[PDB]
Parts: sequence; C-alpha cells; structure tokens
Amino acid sequence: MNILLVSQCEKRALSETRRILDQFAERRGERTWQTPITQAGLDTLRRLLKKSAR
DNA sequence: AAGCTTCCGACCCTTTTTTCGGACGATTTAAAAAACCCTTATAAATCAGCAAGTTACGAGACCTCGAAAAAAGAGGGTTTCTGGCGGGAAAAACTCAAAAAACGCTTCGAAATCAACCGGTTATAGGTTTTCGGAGCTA
Repeated sequence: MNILLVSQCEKRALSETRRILDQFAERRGERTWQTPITQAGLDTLRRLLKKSAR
C-alpha cells in the first residue's frame, strides 16, 4: 500500500494538518507527503485527521 | 580509422549580492534680517464699582461614517438513543383420540333439610418481624 497525500488547507488548519501528517511520512513539498504505509496505519491516519478537522 | 563517451571552453540568460552614486535628512556654521538701546516733555493709559448691553467658550444634541464585537449561520465530526426488521425458542391454541367419567334410565326407602339460638372451631386477612439474596466493591 503506497500513498500520496496533498493538503489544500489554510490558516490555522494548515498548521494542525502538518502537525499530524509529519508524524507519518516525510514531507516532499510545501503541502504534500509520500510514503508506503499499511492499511491499519492509513485508517489511523484518517481517524486522527477527522478527530480535529476544521 | 570510426564510433561512443566524457571533459572542457564559449556563450546565453536571469537572479542575487555588492558597490557606488545620488538624494534626502540632519547638523553646523556663516550671513542676513529683525530687533534692542540710547538719548524725551507731553499725550495717553492706569483704575478705583456698579450699571447696561454683547458674546467667545461650553454644553447639548444629532448625524455620519467607519470599524469592532457579537450573534447568527454554516459546516465537520463523533456518540448514543430509538425504531424497524429479522430470527430462534417457548407457549398455547389447534387438531386428532382414548379412556374413562358422568348421565339416564330410575329408584321406595334413607338422609337433608332449614328454621333460631347457645356455645365452640379455626382458616386466614391482615399485620409484624425477620434470613436470603443481591448491591455490587475491590485487587
């Protein structure tokens, strides 16, 4: 399972999103990450982002 | 000798850093302009309290615009409370059947009886007091 993530967030939300994703993948651009990851991990990732969405 | 691969020089273009120049501001110094002083007897201002007439400054009010704060509206999400539907087990009606059990025939003669009133029997409605079961609690 191989993932590519992009963020269109802005203002206060962008900082929070960076706070989460940076702990799961190396950053490849200003707003994008790319990494391999297991299915369970990805589920945890989405759950975490949802928990504090704006 | 030829082809492939790799450096190297020449150049082209744009961005990033440095240097220089120019301009503007600030400060200092010098020059120019406004001003101060010294001579005045005579003319005008000083001021006394109050009247009579007027207003420059203060207060009130409203408007105007702009911005700030608050409230509302929107959207993202999670947790839970309820309702509907589906599924398995138990109950009870429904269907099928037998075997008793009652009823009738049908009893002339043997109990059953009601009545009022006494004493006596005792099931139990109702209330009173109490073990058993469960509360979970805690590692």
